[PDB]
Amino acid sequence: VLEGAGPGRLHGRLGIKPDGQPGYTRAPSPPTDLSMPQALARGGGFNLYLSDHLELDRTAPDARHASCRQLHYDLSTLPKASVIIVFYNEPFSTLMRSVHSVLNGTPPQILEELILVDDGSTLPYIREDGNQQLVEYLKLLPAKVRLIRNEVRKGIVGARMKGIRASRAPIFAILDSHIEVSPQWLEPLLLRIKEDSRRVVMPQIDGIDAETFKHIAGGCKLGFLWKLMEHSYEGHQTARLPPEERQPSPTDFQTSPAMAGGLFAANKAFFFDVGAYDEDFQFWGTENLELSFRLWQCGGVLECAPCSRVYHIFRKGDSITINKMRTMLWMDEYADLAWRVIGKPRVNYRPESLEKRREWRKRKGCKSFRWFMENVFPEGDVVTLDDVPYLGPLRNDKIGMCLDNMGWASPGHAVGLEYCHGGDTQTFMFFRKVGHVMPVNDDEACLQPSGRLDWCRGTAQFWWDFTSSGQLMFRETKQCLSAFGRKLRMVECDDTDPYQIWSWTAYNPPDTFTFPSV
Ligand SMILES: [Mn+2]
Ligand SMILES: [Mn+2]
Ligand SMILES: [Mn+2]
Repeated sequence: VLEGAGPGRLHGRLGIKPDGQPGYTRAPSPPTDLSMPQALARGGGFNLYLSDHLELDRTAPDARHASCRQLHYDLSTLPKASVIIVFYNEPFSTLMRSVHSVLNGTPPQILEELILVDDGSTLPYIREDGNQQLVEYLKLLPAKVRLIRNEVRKGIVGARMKGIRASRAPIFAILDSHIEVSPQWLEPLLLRIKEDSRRVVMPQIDGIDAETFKHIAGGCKLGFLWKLMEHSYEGHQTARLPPEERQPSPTDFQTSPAMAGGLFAANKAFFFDVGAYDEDFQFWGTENLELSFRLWQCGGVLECAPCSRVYHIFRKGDSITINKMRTMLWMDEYADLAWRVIGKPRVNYRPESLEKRREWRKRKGCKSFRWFMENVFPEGDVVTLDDVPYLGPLRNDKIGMCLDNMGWASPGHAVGLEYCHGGDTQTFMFFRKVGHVMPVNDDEACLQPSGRLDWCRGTAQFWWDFTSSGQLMFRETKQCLSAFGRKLRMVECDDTDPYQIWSWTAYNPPDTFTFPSV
């Protein structure tokens, strides 16, 4: 703690020079004649004119529910933590305001260090061979602020791993490079991990508008879509939770099948013991789901802490497919579904190093993905593959044509009727738990009686029954879909009408999933 430590400046007055002036020249108010789209382009998604005009010691509103402030933490018994902030070409104002925010709002007793990881930035203000603005300014901050560099941009996993391997505290908390904290953001995480070292605890994320920089209030539980990305519990999925967990208290810690932002705190030893990150994940993407799956299956738990809140400025290669293939290692027989949803790709997912993580999985004794679905994410639409009874073409023999979803990538999300070619654009799947008829390449798109695709919702407005006669019956209206006239229209159900009889391939996937060759 430097000179001037008090409430709102727990590490002292930051960024002040020997003569007493701040070490950072704040910009004047943004021009009155400033076009936002250009300003956002110049700022890489941020309003830099405004950010550069705001103070690094910026007050933020307490986003915590009032009840969170009725809690006490004994800082002498909590374990120290190491805050890690990775950044690639983060502008000075947002990076240092993130640092100031943490230092000002984190007691020195529980903050071992603050590690800034430069993941190969190229801006002149950061470079080793640049103008030295950043390094010079760090000299005006507590010595517990460190800077470490990657000479080449590694990506999410590589840069975080370097920061984690460099942290000395028993707990590390990973943040973003464009954040502001609510008060007492860290104390909840430390207390929860001290009581059980196997818990990875995520703060809840509020928002900072990228144009106005207004502070905005942010759920908790996250599922995943078969496109292999996290997705919040929809209304119909929280309705499947036990009644005690549907509407949880704001102070309650709540479990989550999946992580999103990448902001979390963990016991360093347990993190490495449970696999850390798969350091073959390239650039960015999906490392949060592989972590979430592996964590739960190998003895960990993932929790969200609503009394721990961080503001996040939301913005306005061939590695992405690889990252998904490697994540499918942890999905056992369900990878067949995931693999078909992302287009049956055949990439070089680096099989040699993935065998090693498979051998690691057994040696550790991790549980199965079926166990994960039945015990961690039983509210999902697909808990067993038996929940997807049809996958293939929806074909009307009478006219000799198939349902064509190629238009889901067109403004008019109209489903069509075309000669069958067997490609993915003519392949549909059925989720029986919700009656959804979707194309295999998007489980967020659902067939409507309008003959159009729209965003799936777990309601009666998307429920279809596939009858034993072959009819697609919209349950709400009890009408059936007909291909009469090469047009999609709803009609009275009548199993003698061949224009409303469809064939749909049953989905009987193998007991285990074999990876495609390279
Ligand atoms: Mn971010
Ligand atoms: Mn949704
Ligand atoms: Mn549409």
